[PDB]
This record gives sequence, C-alpha cells and structure tokens, in this order.
Amino acid sequence: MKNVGFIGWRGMVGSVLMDRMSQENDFENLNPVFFTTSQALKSAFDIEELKKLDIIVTCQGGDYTNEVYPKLKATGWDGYWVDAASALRMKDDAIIVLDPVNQHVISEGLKKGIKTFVGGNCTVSLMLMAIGGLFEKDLVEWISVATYQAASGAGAKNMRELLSQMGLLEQAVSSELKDPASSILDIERKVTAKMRADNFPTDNFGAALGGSLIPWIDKLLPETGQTKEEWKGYAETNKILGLSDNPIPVDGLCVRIGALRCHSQAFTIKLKKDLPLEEIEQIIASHNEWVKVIPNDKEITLRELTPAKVTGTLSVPVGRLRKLAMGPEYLAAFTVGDQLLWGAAEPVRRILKQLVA
Amino acid sequence: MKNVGFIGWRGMVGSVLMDRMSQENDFENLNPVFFTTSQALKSAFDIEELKKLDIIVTCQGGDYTNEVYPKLKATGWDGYWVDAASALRMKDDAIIVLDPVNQHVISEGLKKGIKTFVGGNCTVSLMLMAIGGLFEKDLVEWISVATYQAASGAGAKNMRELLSQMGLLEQAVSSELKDPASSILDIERKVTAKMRADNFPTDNFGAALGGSLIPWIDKLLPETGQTKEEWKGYAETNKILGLSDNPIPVDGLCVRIGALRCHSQAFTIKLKKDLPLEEIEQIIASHNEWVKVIPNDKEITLRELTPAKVTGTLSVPVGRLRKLAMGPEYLAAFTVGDQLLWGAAEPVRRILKQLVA
Repeated sequence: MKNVGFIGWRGMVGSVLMDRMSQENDFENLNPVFFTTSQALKSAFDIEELKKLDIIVTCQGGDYTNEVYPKLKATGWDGYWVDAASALRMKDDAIIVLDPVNQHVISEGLKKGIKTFVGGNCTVSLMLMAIGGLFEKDLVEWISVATYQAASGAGAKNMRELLSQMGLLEQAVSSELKDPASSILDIERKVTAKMRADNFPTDNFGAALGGSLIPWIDKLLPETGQTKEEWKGYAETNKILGLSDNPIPVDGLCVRIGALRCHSQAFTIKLKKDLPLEEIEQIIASHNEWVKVIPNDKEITLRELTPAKVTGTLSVPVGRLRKLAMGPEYLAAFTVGDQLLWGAAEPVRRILKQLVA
Repeated sequence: MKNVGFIGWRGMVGSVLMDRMSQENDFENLNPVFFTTSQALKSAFDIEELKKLDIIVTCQGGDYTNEVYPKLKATGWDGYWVDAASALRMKDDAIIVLDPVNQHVISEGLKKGIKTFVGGNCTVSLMLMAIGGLFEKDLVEWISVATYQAASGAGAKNMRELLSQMGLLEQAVSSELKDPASSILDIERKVTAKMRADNFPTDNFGAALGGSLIPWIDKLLPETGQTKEEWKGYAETNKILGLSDNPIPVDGLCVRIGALRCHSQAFTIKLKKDLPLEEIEQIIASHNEWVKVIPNDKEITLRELTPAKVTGTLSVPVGRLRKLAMGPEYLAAFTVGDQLLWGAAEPVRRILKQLVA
C-alpha cells in the first residue's frame, strides 16, 4: 500500500477531508502518516521524513507549500504532491483536478508523468460540476457570471464573524420584533445603526456582511481590473478543461453574501448553437451523477435551489433554466453548491483514491 | 393650490413618502387630504370625496387601485392619479415616471393629456438611475442582470422574518461563538440544523432567507419562463425610456438575499460600440446628481458599494467598472440602491412636486 502523508488535516478544509475519507473508508487502502507544524506525529517541516512518502496531501496552505514544496522536490523526491491551496495551480508541471469533469486530462497527465495535482477554485469547480455537459459538447462560446459566495471560502473566522453580525443585528431590535404592532421603519433605523456602529465586528471582512454584501473578493489585478477571484474564472476553467490554446471566455463579478458554506451563481451562457431548452437540460443532467436539474417551478425551486438545501451535501443543483431575451442562443442558469465539498476537499479526496488504487 | 388626496400613507412605502415630503417641505405648496380604509379623515372608498380632488397619490396597493380607480374615472373625474402600485404601469393611458431619467417622456405625456402616472419596478428604476447615461447615448445593445434583492421589496413582515431568522441562527451557537477555540464545523452543523428546523420561521418567504438566498421572486410567466419580477426588466425599462417600438433587451435572474432595504445588481452590459473605460465612466457619472461612480479600488469599494453604506440615502453608487473578457464592447458593472427611496417613494414624490408646481 501507498505511504501517504497528511498536512493541514486539522484545519477546516482538512477536517472535511478527514471526515469524507472516513465516511468512504478511504484509509483502508493506504498507509497514512500525519504531520504537524506544532512543537508541542512527524514535523511538517522535516523534508527527510516527507521524502520517504509516496504521496503528500496538503490542506495546510500556500505559504506552507511555497516553503516546503521547492525544498522537497529539490532533494530528487519522485513522489506525488496533492495540494488544496492555489499556489501551484498555474504551474506547467501541475494539473488542476476535477475528475468528474477532466478525467481524460488527469489520466494523460499521469502518463505524461505529472506528479503535482491541485484542486481548483471553488466557484470554478462548482460551476463545471453544474454545467459541465455544455462544455463537453463544445456548446459554450462564453459565460458571464455573478456569484453569491459563502463565508467559508474566506475562512473559519469569517464564518464566525458573519454569525456574530447576524446576532447583533437582531439583538438590536429583539423586543420590537416581538411586538407584532411595532414600527418597521424604526426597527430598520436601529439595525442599520448597529450595522454602522464602531463596535460592529468587521475585522475579518473589513466591512459588514450580515445584512449586507461585499462586491469584492481577493486582490485587484491592475492589468484587467478583475480581482484574483474573478480572474480565476477564465484562467482555471480552461486549464481544467485543457483549452489554454483556445480559451473559452469566462468572466463576471464575485460577490460575498451572508451564507455559511454554499456558493451560488447566476449564469448568462452564450451557446454556440440554438438548441431547444429541453435538449439543453438533458445534456446538463447526464454529465455527472451529482448535478441536479431543478424544474423552473417556484415551490420546487424554493425547496431545492438554495444554500439551505445543499449545505453539507454533494448535490449540485442547477435550475431557473430558460432562454434569455437577447436570443435563443442565450441561456439563463442558476446553481448552488457546497464550497467545502466539491469546492475544496472532494476533488482532493478523489484524486487521492485514484493515486493509491 | 392643488387639492391632493393621500391613500396608504401609513404603510411602509407611504411612510417613507410622508417623511421625505416633510423633509423637503412639499406640503407647503399643496392642500393635503388624508384618507383611510378603516371604519374606526375621509374614506378611501368614497368616490364622491375623491372626485373633488385635483390629484390622488396612492401607496395603498394594487387591489385598492383595481377596485377604486375604474369607478372614479367612470364618474368623469378629470384629475391625476399618482400610484406606487404596479397595477396600471402597463396601461396605454399611463406613464411610468422616473423624471431624472425620462423627464422628456413625462412632459410630452402631460401635454398629450395623460392623467395617470406610476412609479416603476424598484430594480428597474435603481438600474436606470445608475447607468442611465449609457441609455441616453444609445450605447446599450442589451443587458444581462443578476440581482441581490432586499426584503423590503416583499414587505414589512418579510423584513421582520429576515431579522428573526438571523437572530435564531446565531442564538443556536451563541456560546460556542464566544469560545475562541471552539470547532467551526460543529457550529456550522448546529446553525444549519436550526435553519432546517420545523420551528424556523419561514412563513413569509416560504423558505429561509437569513443564512441563505432565494433565486425566485414573484409568479412564473409560463410564456417566457421568467418570473414577473424578471419580466419587468424588459417591459418596464423600455416603457420608461419610451422604446416599446425598438425594445432594448434587458433580462437576467432576480434573487432575494438577506438585506433589509437596498437592492444590488451585477450587470453584464453589451455596448453598441467599443469605447474607452474612462469615457464610459464620465458618461455614467454625468447623467444625474445621485449616481456615484466608485473607483475599482478595494478599500473604496468596501466603504462605498454596499447596502450598509447606501441604506436610507438617495445616493446610487455604481462601481467595479471594467471591460469583460468577452470583448471591449462588454462592460462589467455593480450598483447598490435603496429600494424604498428611488425604488419606490421618491419617483412618486417628484412627479407630485411637478403636478402641483
């Protein structure tokens, strides 16, 4: 059996991985070695210890990767590096994994001798898992996106801050709310007042999230005006599909909203050919076993297409499908997916399963 | 001075109108007559009393309008009907007002002898107030929208439900949150559990809003697959600009999020000609005194382009402006506007000021 070392397995992403791996009994087929950065298991900074492993799975982070990775491969280490961090995604000797979408790219890479595999951007993979079928048929000319991103994508503390913010907003009018005859505008003035108060906790987002939203995620790229988050749309979608030569335009705005762990996305998809809505749906639905097409019905949409429904599950619903007024080659679509699963730990867990097979 | 009757002035929208009118001393130039539907001022159902008025301003609602309106005009009444409700927006003898945008349409209508004026859809007017300049130059070929709509658009009770939901979510982990060393996944499991509980109050939205979102607003229109809310984008934008002959395509997805009273919108705008980003901004910024162009800078965007900042103000910021990967004629834009002001009471207040001038 393969000797696999794990780093950052105690973090939030790492913990989801450990849990999913237990659930699927992945540990039965490999020999796990756990590392730590603490000086209170092996040291994550001991290159010789890591050098003995066949595979390394890290959820530790980019700083860790940029530090340890170059050293280890510099020793001649011929093993596999499976990383969740973005650090290596855009390396020539690396491949971005999303096997239900790009297995063919993964296989060929393994044969080509690639030894570094990295999970991709959460919003990008959640998009591909949803509308992968369209890409598989080369039916996508371009795609405009508007995202509704969860706090988990920013971190555990960001999630807690969001929750604290929600608490304080309500507390500011807890009694008024109980009084069924109370004034709505007065309640409103008070909650907005607290949202704006000096003691309203916004250290992590740099702005209120609960009761609001933030149309900016990550650093700005002066070159295009996009934020790194929005940039990853074009860059990562194509590297995953292996189309850096004939790049499919993917762009839009990435916005943070008060959700815990599911990212939702509104798509304006330009199809290369006018096809009947029903044929589009069938194509969408048959690409993989997780995507789920939700009928353009109100009650079903309210029960299925929301963070409330998909949180903590591997289901990737896509609905509100219809043609847009701009023309029969313009498709509207809305999807919801869990950020910590297909958006983080799952792709990692699945490339590992293949490597130890 | 004109004799003006007011109906529904005690509701939420009505109250914002009364407040704004007081603030601007609008009552000094007209003779107000207040009505009520209660049987506990005049009766809103007394046609003869209403018949004596020069102008009628209603924030009462569509049911009221559809009931009383036809009766009154049936008596020969030659006065003005100013309505906030959507009921008459699409009537041939009616005009949708947004004077900073379509004053020319309003003036010509008054001369043509039009006697019914109606405020338009909140998202549509908030859009036009933001990017009106582009329309004024016939630079817009089409526009794809994705909205982040506030609870106030649905009603006062919906706002309270949103607040109660936020309260319960945090309460479900109030202590855990205080413990800086507590488990993030555990907290997450608990909040999601409460969100899904039978006692989680969702009577008004029919689904959780706090901690989530709802990609569906209003009834479905089997004909196009759009919801009435999404339909109003194409229909109302053009009737306001007076282009029902040469309709500019406006479509997208309308989604409800946990915000109190500001609607935000992500735009994918297709310009009819490739113009330099800086010329686009200047054009945007000079259309009206309320729109505000926010530089594509992070700190400024976090301070200016959010519901937290614009709530309760007449400011209509628009930012994140840049060209989209699909081509130099593809513009990205994000705007935030207060739903109860330019999205409801303000247009009404301003057409009134003109009518009593």
